[PDB]
Amino acid sequence: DVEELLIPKVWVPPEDPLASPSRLAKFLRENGYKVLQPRSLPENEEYETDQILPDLAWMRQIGAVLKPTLSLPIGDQEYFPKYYPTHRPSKEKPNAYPPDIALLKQMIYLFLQVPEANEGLKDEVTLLTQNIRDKAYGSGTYMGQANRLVAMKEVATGRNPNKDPLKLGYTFESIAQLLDITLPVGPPGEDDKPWVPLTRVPSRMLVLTGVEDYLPKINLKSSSGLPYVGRTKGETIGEMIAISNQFLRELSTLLKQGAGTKGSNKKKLLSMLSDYWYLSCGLLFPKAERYDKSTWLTKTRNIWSAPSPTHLMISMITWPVMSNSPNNVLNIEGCPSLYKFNPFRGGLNRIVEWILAPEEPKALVYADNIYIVHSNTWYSIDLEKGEANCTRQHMQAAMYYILTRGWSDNGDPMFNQTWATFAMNIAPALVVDSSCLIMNLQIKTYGQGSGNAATFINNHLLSTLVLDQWNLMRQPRPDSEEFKSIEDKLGINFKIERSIDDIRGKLRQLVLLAQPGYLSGGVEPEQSSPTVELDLLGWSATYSKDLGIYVPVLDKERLFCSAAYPKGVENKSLKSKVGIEQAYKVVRYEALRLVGGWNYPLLNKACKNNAGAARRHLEAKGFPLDEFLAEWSELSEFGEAFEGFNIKLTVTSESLAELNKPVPPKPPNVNRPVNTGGLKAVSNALKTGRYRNEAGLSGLVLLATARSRLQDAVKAKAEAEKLHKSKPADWFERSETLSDLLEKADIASKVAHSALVETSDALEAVQ
Repeated sequence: DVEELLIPKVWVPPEDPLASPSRLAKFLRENGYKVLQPRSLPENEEYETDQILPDLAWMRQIGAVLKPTLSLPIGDQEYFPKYYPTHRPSKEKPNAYPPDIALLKQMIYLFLQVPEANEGLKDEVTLLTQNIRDKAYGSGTYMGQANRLVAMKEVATGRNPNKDPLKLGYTFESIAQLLDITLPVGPPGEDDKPWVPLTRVPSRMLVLTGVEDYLPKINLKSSSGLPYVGRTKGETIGEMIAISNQFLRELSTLLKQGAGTKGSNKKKLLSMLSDYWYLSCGLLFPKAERYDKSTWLTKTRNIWSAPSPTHLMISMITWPVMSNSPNNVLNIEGCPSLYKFNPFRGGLNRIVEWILAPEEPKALVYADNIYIVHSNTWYSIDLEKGEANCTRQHMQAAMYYILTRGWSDNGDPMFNQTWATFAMNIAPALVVDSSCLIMNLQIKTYGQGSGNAATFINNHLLSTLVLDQWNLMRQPRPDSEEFKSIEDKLGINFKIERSIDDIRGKLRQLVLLAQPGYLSGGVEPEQSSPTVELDLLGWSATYSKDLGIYVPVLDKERLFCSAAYPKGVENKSLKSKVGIEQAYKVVRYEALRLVGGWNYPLLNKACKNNAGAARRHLEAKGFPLDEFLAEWSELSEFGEAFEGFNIKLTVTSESLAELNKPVPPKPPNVNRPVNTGGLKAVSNALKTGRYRNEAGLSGLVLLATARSRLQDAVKAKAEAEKLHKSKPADWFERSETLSDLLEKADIASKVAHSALVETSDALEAVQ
């Protein structure tokens, strides 16, 4: 037979068959994937900072890491850009991210010390093992990325091709009134201060008084992207700002001229977009996760690393609005959103209480996830490669929404026409159905790019549509022929990831069968306390006897899958305060417990022991552990859930109860009056075809900008303005009304070649 081991041998990854661009080129062409005709980009050249950004010069001598001299894509000579991502591990280097053998051995050890039997304990060893066998953590393979690319093309154009929602009866506004429920939005900013709108360039987002930061913050470690392949966002802060200025300043210039001379500016404008083509192209970053070994060459998740200039600008539209809008099911009646939901602090109990309430059918939404309860069954729905289902217009509808009820006070627009054109006609062309750079090949991107600029909102909209159509055919059961045919109408794919039958029952019985543990007695668990595996944003439910409520345990399969292959540290930082690693381990094992390990006897104890081991080790070695664990959230792969809490990594009986103590939800912030009705109402009321333009002036302003020529943007606001005046209430009528005034002023774009289609072609000039 086959040689079988307790501690499985080192895995030697397969040889990656698409190692070089010559083979990768063949693969895509062979699979009917579009390869673009390679655009070229000016070489980057040294420029004094006290010139291009004169307002942010003193901010060096007193993030803000500035650079005495910037580097801008303005060179005399040109190049074709390359991006060659490292795939850890490989044949040549198989030890990059090893499995947690020490955790396994320890669990096995701790199991053997148990006097007799118990399969429930052994089941932990079995599971943790089966993972180390079946899975491998790493970057995957080009074969894997490329195969995932074709996978997405086959979603977006193959079985059930994507659909323009505007051609399906939906409209900027009808979608916007849907999003009104599923994603409530306030005025931009956070907790100080307010009132700065989209009437100034990125440079001006750092105002002096008596220095305030209004620049949408982003992590200074990720890949910068075009035009600076091989550099980080922190090494290119000033360059990211400078390029954005140049781009926006040049746009206002060409918009503030318009026609004048036979609209010969059209050629100057399609020139400017072709100049800035690199904004439309993002690096194909192979996402490092725990992959199945068998599908090591067939499935690798792709990240679309958007050009930091595109990012800065797209996020300027969304980030200040989305950030200070924490409105969800937890604080608005009828709201189905889970945005900014956090299960600790009382969070999970409330959704579990929401499920238990007799009302049904009901839905819950977060980006590409739809949770539905129907006929007493929990349903976990995802969209097939959410992000590939997105059309260019799906986003411009979302971009509409954010502006109309995020950057508008009571109907009045608070944004330039420059920004209005960028958001409605430019941004979505840069980001959806655009392009990516894998190796030296410039290949098409199908739909939206996974984890690029403003990805959450567009997916959220996509689900909002699925839900809408769900409401229209009288809320069918997710696994019925009817709920499936929703994808045939909308051109959005979705599978049922998981379904729990008799959901209310099983949740109730969690209270009866709760075994003693950290949150049910204040004792180290001898036996695994039962849970309902909701996978609610990756969380499962268990009842704490000590707290008298449901508390979150990280999904069983996610937990062990993580425990098996711990992530890496990327940059070694060579810090070395004797412990770098040892200390990290502490974080590894304590965080594992904290999320959910605390509820799995062996895994808990095993993690505790190994944590204590490293802790005892570093105490003697001298290392200042306490100071290292200050900002631990930033270090662990689970930190995001523990952010804003400033909580010590201890995992005692207290800390789990203090982490889980019910604290009244944060008060809602809604721009317009708060809707207490629900999505069922809005869906039906909207099918009659009669709905009031709740966006006021701004709505019409954007309706014109989209429906007319790119250059005639200032004329489009002027027209719509005159329109708003003439009244003598409904949107379908007002729509045609304004439209006529676009044909009357002869600035309306000719059918099937909208400004969006014009700016998209202009982004791939080649010649």
